[PDB]
Amino acid sequence: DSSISISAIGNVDSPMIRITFQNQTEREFFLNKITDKAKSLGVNISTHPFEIKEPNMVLIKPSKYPDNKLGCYISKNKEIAINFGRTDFRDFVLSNLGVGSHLGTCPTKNETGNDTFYFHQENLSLNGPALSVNT
Repeated sequence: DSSISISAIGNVDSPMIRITFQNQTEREFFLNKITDKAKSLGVNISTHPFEIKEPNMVLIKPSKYPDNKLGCYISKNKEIAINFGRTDFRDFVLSNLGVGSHLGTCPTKNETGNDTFYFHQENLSLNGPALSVNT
């Protein structure tokens, strides 16, 4: 069992993604991948938006202009959105979480929102039930 749980949590102003792994080693495996990828793309994730929490969790913290462009926010049509800075970084993170593009909207490379994933409302809502991926 290497399943991952994904929830949207918090409040409208400060929404976050909670990613829960089966154990700390699986969490570390994921983190190593994304930190390695971000550095190559020049996306600065040194302290934002990912943050570990005990046990077994990685949070994606809120975006907040001007402090931080990356992170979670509620879109204008009430979808849970995540800004990843660069389209290749978005695609990499989603793939390595087992979040298929069919679960939301993933604007392509040269489109507005190319850096962002939006979950369909029916798939994920704020303080709603979790999704199980990589099952």
